[PDB]
Amino acid sequence: IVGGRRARPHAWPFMVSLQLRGGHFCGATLIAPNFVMSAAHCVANVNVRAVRVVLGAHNLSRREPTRQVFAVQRIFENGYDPVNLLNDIVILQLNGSATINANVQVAQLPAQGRRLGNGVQCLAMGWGLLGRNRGIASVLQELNVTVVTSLCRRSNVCTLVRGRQAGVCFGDSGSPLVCNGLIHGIASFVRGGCASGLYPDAFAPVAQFVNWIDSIIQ
Ligand SMILES: *[C@@H]1O[C@H](CO[C@@H]2O[C@@H](C)[C@@H](O)[C@@H](O)[C@@H]2O)[C@@H](O[C@@H]2O[C@H](CO)[C@@H](O)[C@H](O)[C@H]2NC(C)=O)[C@H](O)[C@H]1NC(C)=O
Ligand SMILES: CC1=C(C#N)[C@@H](c2ccc(C#N)cc2S(C)(=O)=O)NC(=O)N1c1cccc(C(F)(F)F)c1
Ligand SMILES: *[C@@H]1O[C@H](CO[C@@H]2O[C@@H](C)[C@@H](O)[C@@H](O)[C@@H]2O)[C@@H](O)[C@H](O)[C@H]1NC(C)=O
Repeated sequence: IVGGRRARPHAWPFMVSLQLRGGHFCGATLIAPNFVMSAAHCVANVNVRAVRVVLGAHNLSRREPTRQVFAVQRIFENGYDPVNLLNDIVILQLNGSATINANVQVAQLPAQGRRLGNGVQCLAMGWGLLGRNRGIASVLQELNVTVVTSLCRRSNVCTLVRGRQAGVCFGDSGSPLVCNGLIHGIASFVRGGCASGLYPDAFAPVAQFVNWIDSIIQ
């Protein structure tokens, strides 16, 4: 996240860190005790048997007793088409269920088909890069963005921070975009690189996929 701030610890208890060989590589969102969702680009060429799904995290450079760690039992995909920037969404089935508590909670989703208009206020977040020469988050970052339709396909929800250079970056892939308390996005791609100040950021449009998500989580 470029131009963000620290989340208060555990403010977003559905936020997930996907890790390999102890390193964070993408965000995800807890959508049932035993399912997460993320971006398909996050898992395309990954070794999934080795992915660790880390719930209840805040500061990744710390040992944190609030964490719960799962493996991926299987993945569900839905026609990911990267060249056309379509269906950038995967669900990972965990090898058990999370214990729900203060730090680990299942997110809420919009209705199938809900579109958000221009100007809707949302929050992005993640443990990605902080931008050119400013390192990487330890602590989960968050960022106020605004929904925009200009320079955005209908197959995305796009957001923009007007008047300053801010947005999602590498490592924020797969993280939720929360709008009116619901997960309307999954961080998918950037245009003009991170925080161009020119092009909106693009998220996989979760509301286009709720039927598919429900078909898996019930
Ligand atoms: C910046 O964002 C916060 C949080 O946004 C709200 O909560 C997110 C998780 C998501 O649901 C967003 O769509 C929501 O907008 C804003 O805080 C809200 O501010 C209003 C009063 O302005 C208040 O009644 C709410 O309780 C606040 N919600 C929370 C969780 O704090 C904040 O206003 C945004 N700021 C700007 C300048 O855009
Ligand atoms: C991490 C990343 C890529 C990969 N792999 C890549 C990409 C992302 C999504 C999609 C789709 N749909 C396709 C690609 S690509 C370049 O075809 O492989 N393009 C892209 O911009 N990024 C990327 C970089 C910075 C932030 C983000 C995100 F998700 F946070 F928005 C994504
Ligand atoms: C579920 O998986 C947990 C984590 O397994 C560990 O991480 C995976 C990715 C591999 O790296 C593996 O070697 C590790 O064991 C376990 O600690 C946990 O008990 C498992 N839960 C089950 C089977 O219910």
